[PDB]
Amino acid sequence: QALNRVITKIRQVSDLESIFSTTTQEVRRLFGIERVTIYKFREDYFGDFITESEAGGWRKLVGSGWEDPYLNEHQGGRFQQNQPFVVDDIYLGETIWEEGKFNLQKPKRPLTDCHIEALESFEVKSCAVVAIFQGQKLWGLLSAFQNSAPRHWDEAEVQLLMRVADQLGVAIQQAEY
Ligand SMILES: C=CC1=C(C)/C(=C/C2=NC(=C\c3[nH]c(/C=C4\NC(=O)C(C)=C4CC)c(C)c3CCC(=O)O)/C(CCC(=O)O)=C2C)NC1=O
Repeated sequence: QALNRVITKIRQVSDLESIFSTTTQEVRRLFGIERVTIYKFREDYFGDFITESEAGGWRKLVGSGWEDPYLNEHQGGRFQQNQPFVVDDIYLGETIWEEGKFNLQKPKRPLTDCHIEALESFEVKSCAVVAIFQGQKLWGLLSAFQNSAPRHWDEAEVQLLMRVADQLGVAIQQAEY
């Protein structure tokens, strides 16, 4: 039902920029969180923030880039396999995702300190990040951020985010057509 609302809003506009803005706004409102971003990969899997919806008086990320050396060296990393990156608390680590769900038997995996520092540089304290695919080409990332506090991500939220990213990818594909 939440997904149907998002898809309805996405298809009630025509151009890709309106689709991006509506998408980030609707995801941010639905999750009641502080930032949702659409991030576009460059050819080297560095990338730039294209659209954002923020709430709570945070710095704007649109216009800025994040040049992640790991994503560059691994050409998009786990996102080439459409695995999400789910971190309730950037200081405690990621929730293990296996067979399309959380592995509740595994402890959280701490992040590398320079990754944590990059996230701090973007004012992030919690992140759920999923791939945007244009066809089978990895195009970018859809990120849900909490800035003021950790936030618990459940698997239904990550699945929703992935379905929204599917819709974004379809919109990008149709715009490129
Ligand atoms: C909105 C877009 C967005 C980006 C770009 C982003 C960055 C990311 N960097 C990652 C990994 C990632 N990143 C780094 C390290 C760094 N990263 C740096 O920027 C710097 C300076 C370092 C120090 C070398 C490392 C070592 C990893 C591997 C996993 C980890 O150690 O946490 C990951 C996990 C991907 C994976 O594990 O395969 C993401 C999602 N998160 C987002 O939401």
